[PDB]
Amino acid sequence: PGSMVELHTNHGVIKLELDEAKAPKTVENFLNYVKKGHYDGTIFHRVINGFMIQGGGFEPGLKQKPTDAPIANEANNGLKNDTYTIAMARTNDPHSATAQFFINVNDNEFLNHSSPTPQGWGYAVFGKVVEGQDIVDKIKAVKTGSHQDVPNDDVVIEKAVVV
Repeated sequence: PGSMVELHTNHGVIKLELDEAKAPKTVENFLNYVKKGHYDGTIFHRVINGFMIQGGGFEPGLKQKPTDAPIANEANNGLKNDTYTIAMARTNDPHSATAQFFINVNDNEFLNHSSPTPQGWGYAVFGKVVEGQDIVDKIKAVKTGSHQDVPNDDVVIEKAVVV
């Protein structure tokens, strides 16, 4: 019964179920970007098979879309970075997440919160893919640069919508 978002990519729809009970600020922030139209015309700019696919920040040509103020890290919510979960990207600053997200395509234990420290904070999970797992599986396997991890052919989020 979480909020639902569809990412309409150029490879098909990825449908997300979000967990606002466990990640309230993170889900609010994500839905704000969806409703603002932020993700529309962004790409998955970092694709690493066996690891994760990251997007929602850059337009084709790697032009970064402006974002709003960063949010606090909710990675202490107990949700793990397991296959098909969605989490927030960030810099080494734990409280730096804005728009960019990633979908885990493995059980990425090393991304999980252990403590509220610079090394331990981890990456905040706020939902999971409930339909279009096959689309995620296709995206993770595209050819990428060695340019490093950037898909040779753009993987575009054409529209993100709340459903």
